[PDB]
Amino acid sequence: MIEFDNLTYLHGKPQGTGLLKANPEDFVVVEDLGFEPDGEGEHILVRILKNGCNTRFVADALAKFLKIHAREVSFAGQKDKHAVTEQWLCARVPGKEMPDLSAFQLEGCQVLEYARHKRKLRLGALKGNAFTLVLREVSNRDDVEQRLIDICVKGVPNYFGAQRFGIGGSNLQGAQRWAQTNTPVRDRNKRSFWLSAARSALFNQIVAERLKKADVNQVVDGDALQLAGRGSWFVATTEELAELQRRVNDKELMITAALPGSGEWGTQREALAFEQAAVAAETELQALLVREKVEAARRAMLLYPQQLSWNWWDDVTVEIRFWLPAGSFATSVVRELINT
Repeated sequence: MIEFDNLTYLHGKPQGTGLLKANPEDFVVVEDLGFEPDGEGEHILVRILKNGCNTRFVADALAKFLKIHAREVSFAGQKDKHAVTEQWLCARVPGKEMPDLSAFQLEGCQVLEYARHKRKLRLGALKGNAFTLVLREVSNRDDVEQRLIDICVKGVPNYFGAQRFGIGGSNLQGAQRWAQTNTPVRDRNKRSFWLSAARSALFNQIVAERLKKADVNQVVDGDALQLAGRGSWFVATTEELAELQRRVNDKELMITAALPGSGEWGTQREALAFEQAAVAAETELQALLVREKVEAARRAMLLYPQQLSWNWWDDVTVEIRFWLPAGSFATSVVRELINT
């Protein structure tokens, strides 16, 4: 299987280096939920700002504070710990008059808002995130500048960031070992982290292979094209290629790569044959996803950062900002700018 650092580049491997997350303030993330609190219900939405903590370390703190089950504290996603991130949490609390979250104190954390909500926070159920990053000690300003310019137009591969595979890659390792046996996984949490790592590694490999073609953004018969900013996708056909290619070039449609799983992958004919061949050796991982009933899905191959702007503080320091949809990583953007 293609290792993360060997994943193909769209713009080619950078010709310079730089420091990422030298300090928490150098990496700012603001979650974009997409909806407002219901204002009522058995749950309590809590918007927080943390500096050096992980969504779990804060979800547990909010758990002990409310003296509730650490499992009743949901969230849309897990923001990096080595950064200043703002995100929403959600705790299922009895009809008892909402607690005093203003009292909830924690080093590096800070409550900003809270209100009653009907349901919990489904993981991945958000619109996107806003990032503000500072790259320090950039060795090749000219290279980064040109790459930033080229990305506004062409985008970058929508690879799953490394944190998707756990520290040291433990999540992918776990998935691989479990696939070599049939011992049921008791821990539902680990089950989720491993299944996710498995399907995410496969998606990355397919994208890495597709990027080896002369024209990566060329639509072929059987491709599964997804409407920009939506889940809906449909299959391309020979007679429609010309018209479909025009919409892909205009960024109205995104060519997708498969997220292997049970059921049909989505692509057909030529596109499907390509996707199957790209991960043909990963029979065990595929069998695991299928048996655990993880439905196959589609994911945009490319990623176009929205509102991409930047400013150079000096010849070796640049601040960059952009908005990414749910499931996309800032590291996938930085990967194409510098070598860290």
